Amino acid sequence: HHGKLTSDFDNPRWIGRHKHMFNFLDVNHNGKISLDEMVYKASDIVINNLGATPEQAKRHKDAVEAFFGGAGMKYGVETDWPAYIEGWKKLATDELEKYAKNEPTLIRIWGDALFDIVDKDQNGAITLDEWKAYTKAAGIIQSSEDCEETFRVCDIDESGQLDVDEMTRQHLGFWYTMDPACEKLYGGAVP
Ligand SMILES: O=C1N2C=C(c3ccc(O)cc3)N=C(Cc3ccccc3)C2=N[C@@]1(Cc1ccc(C(F)(F)F)cc1)OO
Repeated sequence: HHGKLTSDFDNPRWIGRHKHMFNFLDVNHNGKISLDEMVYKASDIVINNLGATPEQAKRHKDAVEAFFGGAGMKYGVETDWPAYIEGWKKLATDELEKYAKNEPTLIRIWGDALFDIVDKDQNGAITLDEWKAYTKAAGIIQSSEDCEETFRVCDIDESGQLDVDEMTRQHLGFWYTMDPACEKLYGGAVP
């Protein structure tokens, strides 16, 4: 056993995982979010908190734009919760096809662009401090204990590096397939 290629869209925990993220993204409790806000947030984090160059920020923005665009979000459009989770079925389906065709997934392309900013050595592997810095700036994780759970789930020691390759596997299983080996990837921060 090496992974999982089947979706699990009727699992209430898959829906609730993305409901948690929709609420985390819906910072003004409008019940709706826009692609404008998603790409603003992405560039706000990497430029203003993580010291990214304009070129790095552009690469990272294009990756985030394509990712939420793959879930049906568009510029100038407010996406409510039912439109969001329905669009995420399409995003997860299109990603699993690329995954199964051994094509670079949208989540992998996002990871490359992000690791080039977060990793000071820029070889595609991040330290535990670098993962704490990214997730706490984004807010997806608040406590350092949850950041350590990421290293436990990726079977990397806390003193080691986290590569895009192992992270992509866990993220595909955490967001797309409900892979039981990827549970607790964000500790207690994300159901
Ligand atoms: O994957 C991730 N994220 C996933 C989600 C998310 C949002 C909504 C939703 O419904 C489901 C998930 N949000 C965020 C937070 C966010 C949202 C908007 C703008 C800026 C930040 C997020 N940051 C990520 C970045 C990342 C991507 C790829 C890889 C890999 F593995 F490829 F190398 C590792 C890490 O860190 O984990």
